[PDB]
Amino acid sequence: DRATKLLTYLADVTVNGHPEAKDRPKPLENAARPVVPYANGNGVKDGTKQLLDTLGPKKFGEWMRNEKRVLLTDTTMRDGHQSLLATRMRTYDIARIAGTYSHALPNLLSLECWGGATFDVSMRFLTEDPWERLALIREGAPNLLLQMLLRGANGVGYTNYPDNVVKYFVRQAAKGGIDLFRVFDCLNWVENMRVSMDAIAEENKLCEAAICYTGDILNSARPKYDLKYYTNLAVELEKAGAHIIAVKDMAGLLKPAAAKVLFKALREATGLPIHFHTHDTSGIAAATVLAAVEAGVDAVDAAMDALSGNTSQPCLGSIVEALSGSERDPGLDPAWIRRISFYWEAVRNQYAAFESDLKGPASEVYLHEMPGGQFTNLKEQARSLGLETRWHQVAQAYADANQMFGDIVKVTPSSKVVGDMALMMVSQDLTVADVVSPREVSFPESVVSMLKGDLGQPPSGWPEALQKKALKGEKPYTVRPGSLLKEADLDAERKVIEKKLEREVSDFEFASYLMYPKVFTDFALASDTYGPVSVLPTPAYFYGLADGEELFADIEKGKTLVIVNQAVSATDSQGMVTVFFELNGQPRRIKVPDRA
Amino acid sequence: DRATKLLTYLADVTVNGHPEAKDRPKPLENAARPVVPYANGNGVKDGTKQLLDTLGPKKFGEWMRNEKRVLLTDTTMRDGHQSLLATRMRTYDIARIAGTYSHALPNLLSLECWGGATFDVSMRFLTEDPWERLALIREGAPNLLLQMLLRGANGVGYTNYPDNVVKYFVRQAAKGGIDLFRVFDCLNWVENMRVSMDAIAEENKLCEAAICYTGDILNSARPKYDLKYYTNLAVELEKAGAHIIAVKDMAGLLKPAAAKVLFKALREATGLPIHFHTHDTSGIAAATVLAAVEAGVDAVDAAMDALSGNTSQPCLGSIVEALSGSERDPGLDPAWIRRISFYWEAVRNQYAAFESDLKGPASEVYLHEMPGGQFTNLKEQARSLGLETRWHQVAQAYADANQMFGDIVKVTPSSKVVGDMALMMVSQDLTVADVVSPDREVSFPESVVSMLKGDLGQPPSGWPEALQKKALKGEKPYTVRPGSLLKEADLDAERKVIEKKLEREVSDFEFASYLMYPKVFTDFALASDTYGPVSVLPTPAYFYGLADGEELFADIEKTLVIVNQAVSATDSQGMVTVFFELNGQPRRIKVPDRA
Amino acid sequence: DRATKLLTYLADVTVNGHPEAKDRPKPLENRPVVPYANGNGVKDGTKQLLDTLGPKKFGEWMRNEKRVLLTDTTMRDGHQSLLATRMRTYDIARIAGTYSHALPNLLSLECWGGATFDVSMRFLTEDPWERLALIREGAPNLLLQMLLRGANGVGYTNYPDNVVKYFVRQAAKGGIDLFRVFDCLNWVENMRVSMDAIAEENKLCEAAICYTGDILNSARPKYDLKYYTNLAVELEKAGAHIIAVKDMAGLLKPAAAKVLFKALREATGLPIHFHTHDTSGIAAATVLAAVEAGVDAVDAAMDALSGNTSQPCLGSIVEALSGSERDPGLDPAWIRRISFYWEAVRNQYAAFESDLKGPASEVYLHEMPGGQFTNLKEQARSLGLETRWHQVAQAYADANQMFGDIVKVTPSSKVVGDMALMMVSQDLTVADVVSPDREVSFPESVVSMLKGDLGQPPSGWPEALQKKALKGEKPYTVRPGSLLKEADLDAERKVIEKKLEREVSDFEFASYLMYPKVFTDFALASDTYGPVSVLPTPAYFYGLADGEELFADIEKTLVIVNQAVSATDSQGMVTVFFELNGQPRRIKVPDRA
Ligand SMILES: O=C(O)CCCC[C@@H]1SC[C@@H]2NC(=O)N[C@@H]21
Ligand SMILES: O=C(O)CCCC[C@@H]1SC[C@@H]2NC(=O)N[C@@H]21
Ligand SMILES: O=C(O)CCCC[C@@H]1SC[C@@H]2NC(=O)N[C@@H]21
Ligand SMILES: [Cl-]
Ligand SMILES: [Cl-]
Ligand SMILES: [Mg+2]
Ligand SMILES: [Mg+2]
Ligand SMILES: [Mg+2]
Ligand SMILES: [Zn+2]
Ligand SMILES: [Zn+2]
Ligand SMILES: [Zn+2]
Repeated sequence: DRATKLLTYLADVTVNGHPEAKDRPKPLENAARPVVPYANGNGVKDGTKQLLDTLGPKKFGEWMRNEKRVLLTDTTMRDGHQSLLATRMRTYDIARIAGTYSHALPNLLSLECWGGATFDVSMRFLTEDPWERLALIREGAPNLLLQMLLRGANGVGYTNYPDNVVKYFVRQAAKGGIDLFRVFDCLNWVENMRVSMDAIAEENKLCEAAICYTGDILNSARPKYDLKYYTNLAVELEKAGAHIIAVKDMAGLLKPAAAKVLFKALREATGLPIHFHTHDTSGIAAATVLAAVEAGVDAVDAAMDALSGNTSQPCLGSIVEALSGSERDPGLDPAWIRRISFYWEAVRNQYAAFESDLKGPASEVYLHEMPGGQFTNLKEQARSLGLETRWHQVAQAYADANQMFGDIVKVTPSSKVVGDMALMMVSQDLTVADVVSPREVSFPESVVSMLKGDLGQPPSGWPEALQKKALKGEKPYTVRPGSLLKEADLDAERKVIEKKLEREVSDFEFASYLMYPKVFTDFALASDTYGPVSVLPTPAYFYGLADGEELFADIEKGKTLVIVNQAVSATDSQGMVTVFFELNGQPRRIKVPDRA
Repeated sequence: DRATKLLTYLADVTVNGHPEAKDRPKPLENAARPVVPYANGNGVKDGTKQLLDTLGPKKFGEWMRNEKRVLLTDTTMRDGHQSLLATRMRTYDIARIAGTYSHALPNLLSLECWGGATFDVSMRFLTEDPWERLALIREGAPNLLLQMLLRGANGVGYTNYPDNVVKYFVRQAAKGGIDLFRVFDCLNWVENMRVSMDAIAEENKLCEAAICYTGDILNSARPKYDLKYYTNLAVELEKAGAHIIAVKDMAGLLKPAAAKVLFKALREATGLPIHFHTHDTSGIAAATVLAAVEAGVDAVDAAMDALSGNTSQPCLGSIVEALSGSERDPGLDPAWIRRISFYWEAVRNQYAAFESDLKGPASEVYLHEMPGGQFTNLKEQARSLGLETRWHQVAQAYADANQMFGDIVKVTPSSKVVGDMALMMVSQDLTVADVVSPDREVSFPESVVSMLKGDLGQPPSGWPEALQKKALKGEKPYTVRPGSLLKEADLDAERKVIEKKLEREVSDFEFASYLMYPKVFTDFALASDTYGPVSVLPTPAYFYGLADGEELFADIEKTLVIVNQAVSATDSQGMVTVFFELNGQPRRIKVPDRA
Repeated sequence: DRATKLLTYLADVTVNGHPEAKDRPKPLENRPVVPYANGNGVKDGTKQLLDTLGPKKFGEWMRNEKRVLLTDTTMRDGHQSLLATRMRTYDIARIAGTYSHALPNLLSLECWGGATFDVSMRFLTEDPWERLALIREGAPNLLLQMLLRGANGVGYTNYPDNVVKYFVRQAAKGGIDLFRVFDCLNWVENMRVSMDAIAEENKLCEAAICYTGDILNSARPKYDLKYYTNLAVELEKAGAHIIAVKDMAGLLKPAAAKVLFKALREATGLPIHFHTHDTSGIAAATVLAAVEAGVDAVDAAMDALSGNTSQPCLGSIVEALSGSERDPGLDPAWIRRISFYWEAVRNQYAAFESDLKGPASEVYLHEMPGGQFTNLKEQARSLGLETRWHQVAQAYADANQMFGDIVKVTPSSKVVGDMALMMVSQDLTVADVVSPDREVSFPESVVSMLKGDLGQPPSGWPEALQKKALKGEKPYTVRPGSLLKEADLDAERKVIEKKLEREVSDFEFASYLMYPKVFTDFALASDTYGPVSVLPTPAYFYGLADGEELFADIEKTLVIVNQAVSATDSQGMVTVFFELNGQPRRIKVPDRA
């Protein structure tokens, strides 16, 4: 029956294709499968996981602060593929390499491997459970901190949730294996971060409170986001209970000379350790990261070579190589960094369907300030709307919409709002002047909503005139969104999803439902038809089995299925197709609909 | 295991197609299957079969003579598809209709249903046993005579065989269920017909000795085939022991005025009954048949409407309709004729692959004199050699070669010789003068060298010497009967050869097949072995296999229900697997991908 | 410009195909050649003899003639029967000279009338009067024969007396010498207008009696020997010069022919001309018996267009009579050479072949005329009855009994057709059709015939069926043209001349009077596309393949090469690059796909 269910999936995708893959480019037909590097069998060294369990988060941050070497966070398992492959990387590929990281790079601070768009995308587009993914990683790397990206009042969603839901989720993330929570608000509104921060502290995990970088601190013609804006935020986040301060440079806008000034200042204004996250859209983010190490930053993020560059993080292997032998040498073995990068390279070839056409660095990033994780998304969206050839006008409109909104921090969810506004302005051919003019504009939902106050408040408030015109008579609020949401009745809502599914659910599954009621529901129902598809290797997940193909699938840690596609019938008079399989040497037939 | 093998055949044809059909036109998709007409429930009336068993052949011939009504032979089961569908018609379709003939047309003289090209073609191209065919027809029609065409000293083959082989084969044919042997020699040489004639009489069957018609008795500028030529032959064939005399007009050349003269004179030269066979290539053979009837002929041949016309026999239904109510009305129910024709029409639709492009009558026949059963085949051969656009020149060369040979009777196997010469004349551009020229090297076809040597026998005036001398290249020709020169077959040694090759005993029928066609019978026995009793399959399944998801009913003994459920891709061993359900049970059959 | 028109046609069909040919079988991807004739001037024949004798003495000559006289029907019934009448003027004209030179003893070429008039214009875009003129020019020594449907002209309804008159007059002027005129119910009163108009032009009037049933079957007494003999006396009294037996369905059997033709030649002094079809596969038997019985003239088709629903084989009929007292005196070698031509021509019309495979004694049951049997099976396939075809044949026989047992030839055959189709289609039996309670909606063909628009059969129409078909309306048993008002030639002519903004010819006006809509459509098309009739048949039906070269004669020669063809452009127009006599031409046409 689980076997039967998987055969059903395999038949369905063999006959009909995967909706995400069928119409897109395909991997090279030769294609060597990824090979997990050889393990010497020696046990694993204690790392930052044991230190945090031993010290607790406050003393661990002081240990971080005092540490001479720069500490590294690998983002390959989350931001890397979120930025380069629409977050489509599968558990199967991610979990198989965690043991290798654990034996070979036991000095890493953390693996960023959870949250951001992975929570949603795993279920919606890959029919897999992000909790299982984390558990598998936890088991393979017991010595390293597992790090998530948590969106403050949005959790791992897009809307603000009620406080008790946010707390309920943090608590389950901590139980499920997350050690280090990097938490951010899309407007750097400290007030809107406290519920998250307190929940993290209550779980006794590391609360790395982020400040999003935007603008340019060394440009005096844009004083809004000057040095003291950042240093004051760091002082506030310390007062509000952070263990670590992050600079989250989501669009890769921080320049090297600015990093040098910024990280010296941050280290003097707060006693907390500092952690630097950037994107390489400009082609020079490695310079910014190295300037930051030289200026004393305690940790920095990077991605494995094979998933670095452009809108991802800059190259881990090369950054390490640049530091090798220096005072802040991170003590990471380049040869293992390369072997793991080769694994990721072969992994990534399986995901050709989701590659963008981005060719290289673009200084244009300094104009538009689109975050690395949005840039490609928004370009596809523009192609959807018939705007491929105006893409540069859309980028200009994004920059113009930014100023029109007051000049804001742009990062999920607020980036999305600036994107929609920009696309509107190009389609309907509007200047800033028209959008504000006393000229009807049917503003997008996302924009009305922000101006009402659903994403929070920026420093100097939303612009009066534009807010007036978009809201159309409706009154805005300036209080914290979550302060107005009804407390959910958890007992009750648990009973709802459990009635829907005709079965009890786990606390994790309930946390999923709370974050994504419909998506979790659809995923639960798909899991029920198709069984544990996460266990299939990637080619088979996306493309089924070629004629006569033999596949080995590990359905439980113990049990291997040997599955052969022996034949496929024509479509019968009822629109069904029968796939003839051999399953462990036994004949099986599965009918699936002809979805053509 | 018979079942396994039939599945194997079904798989092989489904995956690879049938050689004879895969690249030829196909039946229309809708295709009503042929339906055996509903039987009213009246018994089978005693007919000519019981009369023959009672009277013996000599007295049965006298009964034929004395009968007022013209007697009819239906040729649909042999000459009709031989002439129109390259003799590709299958036992499955032939045998299913015999019980109806038996119930509905009890007054028929005979069913022509065996011999000619059917013996070879059934094994070679249809994978089926001509003996089994004959047995199934015998069983379904116990009241009618079963008639074969036998080639004199050429048997059911194309070369004159040893005497003892001809005798053995005639013995097996009688025992297999043949009652009425139409026997002919391709040169009308009565001396080369004796052996066969004697062997038929010895089996106590009907010897219908034929005289092939050629030329024109009423054209005094072609006196060699004049009226006394035929009447003298009839007298000789009667003295040689015929029970019935046939006029075998293989190319449909006899014209109506001539029929009126010929049959009257025949019935005056001999007391034996006379049986007239012709072809409709001219578009007027029905006039000739009717003139023959009015002149007193005792029996005539025709074909069911749906397989009549052009190179076949003229239309049985319309001939009966014309005689209806006349003094010699044959007493055949035209409504039943039409019902049986409607069955043959649906049967014929399944053989769309073997239809020719011939559109209708041709007076050209009087020029070339190609036997009806050769025409389409020679034209396909011309096309093969690139001569399609020069077909009319091949026809003219065929007439020219005939005269060059001294003007001869042209029917298997002499017609083939003349065909070979004609094709060579057109390909190499040779007139008759070039062919016999002393300065022009000609490499005569083997069939021509052989006929001039004496292997097919002697025409009345011998062979033209200059032509003969040039073609033989110093080899000496002979004028004795060819059989007189052949080694008697050592039958016991030869039985052992075939039984050792097949690792088993063969029946006497089988051995007769072997004697006539050693390689073809051997290949057939080996195909039977791999594929089982494929003759039990309906014709569409036999030629095209089963379509995807198709359900088929097949009667081996027990009725198999076969469903093509799926066909694998070709594997690394070059094999394809067909997934059948056989009576609700899974069967997977591997056959090679022969592309 | 006349050429420019031609090029646009060629381009159009090259790009788009022909509506009549696009989804039908195609010819072997693999040339009709006109035979080299000796070079002789033509020998005088029947045309010169008619001019010398006039029609009455000409008929006497035929009677007295010992040799059987032969009419070749290849140019009309032959393709009408086997190829939906689709044969083109290019192929018909090109061989006229060869007949003239090689078979100068023939009585006539049946080459006009029947369905050719309608079909030439409606489906082939060519003028039947041009076709006639070209045949007349090519064969000035032979009689040209048309089939005329009496009060139906070349149409489907009885016309006004004066239309008929005008038409006969134009046919005579256009070059017809011999009018075979028939009435579809053998009603002599209805043939008078026709026959008198034929005599007034001083041409040959061969009044046909259509044959049906069976004279030697006494359980079918309605159509006995006396019926035929009496009708022959009546048609002589009416002024016929020749009497024809038109056996349109091929029903006459040889024993019948022996009795019939002896009796006919005793009943009348007039010569007798026998026309039959070969659907049975024995018609040549009947023809040959007609000849032994003294018949004066017989029709046959060239071999390659003979047999089945066409006429019986000419070559073989001739060959059968060769050396006899009545030997027709025709050279078998030239008969074959001409047949080889028609065979190479015929292959060009593969699109229009039926799937009829040979003889059918079923014809004795249903009596569908040859020229119908194909079309009606097509019409029945059309109505999802492919597999009830044998049921349709019973309905036709049943319906004909229901109609009183009548003569079925155009347009009554077409009537019986529609009734048969409805009966199988609406699953109805003769008992149902004419029942009191059961509601039927009879075809407009049937309603009209029971009204009397096609004339009156012997005993008249069965009272019961007529009254229910009628639905209240009253029948008339008066001859239809004694009701139709005379047409205003002067005024009806202004209508076509002002619809066309041209003067038209008397020939055109005649076409218009016979087929108003069909003539007008043809005029437009002619204007659009030019003299398409001068195109060889493969180019007419399929256009020109890439790189192909083509010769055609606009006045009494163009070299046209298809150089290239562009894709379809923004306006849906395609461009075909041509070389006309060495010079470049681009011709645009719409992509109608
Ligand atoms: O990919 C998803 O959204 C979850 C699974 C739902 C659709 C499956 S994927 C294989 C098969 N092919 C289709 O097009 N639909 C089903
Ligand atoms: O061709 C024959 O009639 C008899 C010999 C057997 C050959 C068989 S027919 C089906 C299958 N397809 C092939 O081409 N070969 C085999
Ligand atoms: O008008 C005619 O000649 C009779 C048939 C109509 C077809 C012509 S052929 C060129 C063009 N292609 C079409 O489909 N319509 C016209
Ligand atoms: Cl959701
Ligand atoms: Cl052999
Ligand atoms: Mg430090
Ligand atoms: Mg007798
Ligand atoms: Mg005469
Ligand atoms: Zn990021
Ligand atoms: Zn024969
Ligand atoms: Zn006719």
